[PDB]
Amino acid sequence: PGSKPFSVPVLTVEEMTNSRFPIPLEKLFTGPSSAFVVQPQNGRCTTDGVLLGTTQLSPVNICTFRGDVTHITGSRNYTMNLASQNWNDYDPTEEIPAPLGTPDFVGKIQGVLTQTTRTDGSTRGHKATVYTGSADFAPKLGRVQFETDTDRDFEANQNTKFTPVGVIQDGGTTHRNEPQQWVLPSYSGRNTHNVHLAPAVAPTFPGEQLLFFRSTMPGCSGYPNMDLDCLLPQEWVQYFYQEAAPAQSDVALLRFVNPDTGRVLFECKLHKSGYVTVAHTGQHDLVIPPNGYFRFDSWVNQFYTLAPM
Amino acid sequence: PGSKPFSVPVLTVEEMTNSRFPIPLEKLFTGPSSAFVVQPQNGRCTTDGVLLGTTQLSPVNICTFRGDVTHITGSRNYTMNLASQNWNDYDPTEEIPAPLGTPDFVGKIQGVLTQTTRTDGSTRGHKATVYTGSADFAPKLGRVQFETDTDRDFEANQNTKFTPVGVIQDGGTTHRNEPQQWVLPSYSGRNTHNVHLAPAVAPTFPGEQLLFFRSTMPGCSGYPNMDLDCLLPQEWVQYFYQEAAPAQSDVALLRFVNPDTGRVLFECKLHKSGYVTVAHTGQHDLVIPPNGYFRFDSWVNQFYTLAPM
Ligand SMILES: C[C@@H]1O[C@@H](O[C@H]2[C@H](O[C@H]3[C@H](O)[C@@H](O)[C@@H](O)O[C@@H]3CO)O[C@H](CO)[C@H](O)[C@@H]2O)[C@@H](O)[C@H](O)[C@@H]1O
Ligand SMILES: C[C@@H]1O[C@@H](O[C@H]2[C@H](O[C@H]3[C@H](O)[C@@H](O)[C@@H](O)O[C@@H]3CO)O[C@H](CO)[C@H](O)[C@@H]2O)[C@@H](O)[C@H](O)[C@@H]1O
Repeated sequence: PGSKPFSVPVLTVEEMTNSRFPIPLEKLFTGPSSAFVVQPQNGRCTTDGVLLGTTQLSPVNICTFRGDVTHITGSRNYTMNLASQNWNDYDPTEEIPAPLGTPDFVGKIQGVLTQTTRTDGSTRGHKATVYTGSADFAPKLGRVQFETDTDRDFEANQNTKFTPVGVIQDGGTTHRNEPQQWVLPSYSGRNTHNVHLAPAVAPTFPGEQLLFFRSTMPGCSGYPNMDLDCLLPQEWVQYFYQEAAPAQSDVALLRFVNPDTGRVLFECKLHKSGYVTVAHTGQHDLVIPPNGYFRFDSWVNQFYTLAPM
Repeated sequence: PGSKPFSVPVLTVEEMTNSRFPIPLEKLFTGPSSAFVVQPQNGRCTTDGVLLGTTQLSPVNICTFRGDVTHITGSRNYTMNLASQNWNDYDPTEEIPAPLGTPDFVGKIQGVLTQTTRTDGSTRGHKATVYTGSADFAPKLGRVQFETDTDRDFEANQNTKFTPVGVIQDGGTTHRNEPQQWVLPSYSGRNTHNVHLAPAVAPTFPGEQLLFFRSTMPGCSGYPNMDLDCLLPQEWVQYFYQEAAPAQSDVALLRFVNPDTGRVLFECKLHKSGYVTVAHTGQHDLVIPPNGYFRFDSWVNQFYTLAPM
C-alpha cells in the first residue's frame, strides 16, 4: 500500500518513437488481431520496468548489426559474424531470443554496410539487404547474411556495421504481402526453435482490441507493406525501465486528453505486462490532436469495462 | 526551498545515445577547447528541461530530412523542398536556428533518399549525400541539396525522406580534416547570419575542461574524422525535459560511480545551462567500467573546486 505512483510520460504520439524500427511514431491504430499471432520481441517491457524479449533501451540500435564480414566467393553476398554492440565478442549464452535489438519480423530490410580499416582509417559504405526469413538468418548463433552491390570492396577482419533504412518487396511476392510484421524470424536459423520469447498478446475481454502505435517504414524498392505496429512507444519502455513503479493491479486505466478542449478523447487499458487495449470493433485510424497525450488515472482490473473508443 | 529533487538517469554510457547523430554513445573524453568554438545546436537543454538550439526529443530524427525533390536537369543532384517532420508544410517562422534535428556541423553526410509514390505505393531508395557546408545548404529557408547515384528515378511532388548513415571525406581535403564537428552550418545559406542559437560553451574555472560524450560516426568513403562529441546524452535531454526539476544553484555536482568497487571514479560539474566540466588538463580518454553511472549528489556553485579527475 502507498507504493511509488505509476505514471506514463507526457509525450505526444509525434514526439515518440517506434520500438520496432528506428523511426518516429505517426499515429494510433486499432483493429482485430485474431487472424495473426501478435508476438513482437522489440518494444516489450512490463509497467514496472522489466525488459522482455529482445528489447533494449535506445531506439537507434534497433535493427542494427555489427561484426566482421566474410565474402561468399563468386557473389556479392557477405556473411557477418556478429559482435556485441560495443564491438566486444558476441556472447550467445544470455537467456534472450537473439541479441537485443535484432529484427523481430520477417522481411527484406535494406540499409548500408559501413566499414573502417583500423590501420589507416580508410572507410567504405555500400547498399546492403538482409532477409530475415532466410534459412541462414541466425543472429542467435551470431550469423547473418547481406546481399550487397559489391564483390570486392569489403575487407575481412575489420569492424563493419549495418544501419537499417527501410524495407523492400521483390522476388515475385504479391504487392504489399511482405514484409510480414507479425511473423517472427527463426533466430537460430531454419528449423530451430526460438527461445526466451516475450509472450504473444491478445485482447481477451469482449469488445476489446489491441491499440497499436504505428509508423510507416521507408520503402526502398517494389511495393512493400510499410505498416509497422508496436505495443509500446520506445519512450514508454525507457520510462518504465527508469521509474520501475510497482503495478497495483493488472491494468492501468489511461485517458487520452485533448489540451485544445480539455476533454478526454478516449480511454484504454495499459496491461501491466506491457500492451494496450481499447473498446472497439473494427479497423480504425484514430483521429487525434497532435498535442494529445496519455494520462494515467487509476489502477483497475482486467474485468473493467472501458467506455467505447 | 524544498523544490522537486533534481536527478540524472541511472543509465550507463553504453546504454545512451549521441544527441548529435543517431548512434550510441561509446565513451567519455576530455580535452582542451580553447582553439575552437563549442556551439553545437543539437543536444542542448537546461537541467530544468528547456530545450535549446535545434534540439528535439527523439534521437532517430537527428540529421533526417523530409520533403519533396526537384531534379537538377543534367545532373544526379536534387533539391529538397523541406516539409515538417510529420509531412505538414514547413513553417520557417519558429524562433529556432533551423528545423529541429538539422545537422549542426559542417560535413558531407551520406545516407539514403527513399520515396513512395502515393497512387500505387511503389517505392525507391538511392544513395544520397548532403554537404552541410554547401553555399545552398539552407534548411532554415526550407531548402537542401542531395547528390545521388541517379538522374531519373526520383519523382517530383512525392514524399521523400533522407535517412543518415555516416560521413565521407573527398574532394582533396586533408585526411581527417573533415567533417568539422565544431563548425556550424550557415542555416539560411552562404553569407546569411544564423539566428536563435544556443550559446557557445567553455570551461571558465582554472584547471577545468569540458567533458564530452563521444561516439564514432560511421565512415562511408575516404578518410573522415569520425569523432563526434555531444554535451549531453540524448537521454539526459529527454529526462530533464520530462522531470523539469528546478536548478537550486548554477551547478549540479555529479559523481561517477563504479558498482564493481562501490567507489567514486571521478566527479564533475553539470552546469544548469546544460554542459559538463571536469578538473583535468590535457586530452584524455576516460577508462570507465561499462556498468558505471552518474549520480547527482549536491547543488554547488560555479566556484566549487572539483577533485582532479
Ligand atoms: C515499384 C518500383 O520499385 C522499384 O523498381 C523495382 C521494380 O519494380 C517494378 C515492378 O516489379 C513491376 O511489377 C512494375 O510495377 O514496374 C516496377 C518498376 O517499373 O522491380 C525490380 C525487380 O522486378 C526492382 O525491385 C526495382 O527496384 C523502383 O525503383 C521503381 O521506381 C518503382 O517504385
Ligand atoms: C580510403 C578509401 O575510401 C573509399 O575509396 C575512396 C577513394 O579513396 C582513395 C584515396 O582518395 C586515395 O588517397 C588513396 O588512399 O586510395 C583510396 C582508395 O584506394 O577515393 C575516391 C575519390 O578519390 C572515392 O571517394 C572512394 O570512395 C573506399 O571505397 C576504399 O575502400 C578506401 O576505404
